[PDB]
Amino acid sequence: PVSPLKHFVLAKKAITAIFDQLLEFVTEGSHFVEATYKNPELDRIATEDDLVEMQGYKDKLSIIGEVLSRRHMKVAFFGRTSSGKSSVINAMLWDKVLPSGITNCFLSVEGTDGDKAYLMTEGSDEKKSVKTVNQLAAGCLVRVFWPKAKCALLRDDLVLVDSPGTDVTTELDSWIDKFCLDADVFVLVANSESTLMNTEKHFFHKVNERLSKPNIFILNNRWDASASEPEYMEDVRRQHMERCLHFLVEELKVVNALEAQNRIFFVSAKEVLSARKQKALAEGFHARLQEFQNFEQIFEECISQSAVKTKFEQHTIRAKQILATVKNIMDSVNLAAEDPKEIDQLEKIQNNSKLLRNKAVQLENELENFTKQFLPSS
Ligand SMILES: Nc1nc2c(ncn2[C@@H]2O[C@H](COP(=O)(O)OP(=O)(O)O)[C@@H](O)[C@H]2O)c(=O)[nH]1
Repeated sequence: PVSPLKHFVLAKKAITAIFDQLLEFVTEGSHFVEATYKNPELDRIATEDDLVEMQGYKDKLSIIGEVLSRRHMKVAFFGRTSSGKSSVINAMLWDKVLPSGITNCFLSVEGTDGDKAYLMTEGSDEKKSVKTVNQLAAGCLVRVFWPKAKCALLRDDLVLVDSPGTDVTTELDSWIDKFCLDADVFVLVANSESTLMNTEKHFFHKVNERLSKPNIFILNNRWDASASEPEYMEDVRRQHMERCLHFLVEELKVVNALEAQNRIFFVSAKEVLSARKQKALAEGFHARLQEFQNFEQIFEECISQSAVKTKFEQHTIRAKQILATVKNIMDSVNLAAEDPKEIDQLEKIQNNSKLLRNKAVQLENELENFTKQFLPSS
């Protein structure tokens, strides 16, 4: 019943809440070391470098919470010109959000809390209309926005990118790569009335090196075309599987023979879009639909968990470090303060420093709790 994308959205709210308290806490502590340092009748209870540190952490942490809020999961599709890239995309969003046929630039599909479908382009924030400007409009990206109220995936922080045929483009496999580098999952949409090409395999060889251990799915689309032929279907499947397994397991070495059974699917996007646009059959239609729904399930488990790790961990780590250093600073103020009536200013200094350090520990415990739920194995 429960979309595994929920995992990413929950992680996102935790780390955003934690960083909200971190900025609050470090602002509080920054005023304290400032007060202590600037107090004329104190010798060197808090130093100027104590203060430059805190202010630095202060300036950092605001913009950190400013980024994770915009953090989303990204899936990018590749394949030859009529393999069914946009159809797979439209099948996952239960609607014809993108049109088949052609263009030659990337198309992302985002969510809007807003209610009308629309389209933006590069360096212009004017909201052009969804599908009339579709035909018309060193890479090139146009961004489609569809109402989050019409698709769970877009509600749940997923962005889906369409790429131009890998057939028809070289200038290399490079601006493609710096459109992709954000991406948590790469889907190869292959035409199953055909055979896995080397122009498609080479692009993924590029991604394989430039990025460490990418998640890749192979969708053998158009599996209609091979329908009704139950034993012919079994033997064609075997050959596609043998070529796909080889690529993932022995060529890209990106996965082992077993988990690769969870990366290769035989699917008919057209059929799925139909039965889904339908909520107002050839042989094996339901079987096909179930395999597509298995892929979606497995894909969501994979992208949710992966994107939590590669988009939130290093901020978690960095926050632990910030908290560590600020404990050191509280520790040293408390210590310098232990070495008339000045005495009761220092003891009050000492009490507030301990207050602060125990706040640091409290926040440290939450970070550690976050890492337990969301970052195995802590
Ligand atoms: N028969 C059949 N046609 C399909 C299937 N998937 C896509 N198509 C058709 O193939 C053509 C090109 O598909 P499209 O989704 O635009 O592929 P793309 O251009 O690579 O994004 C369109 O006419 C689609 O309706 C399928 O599973 N079966």
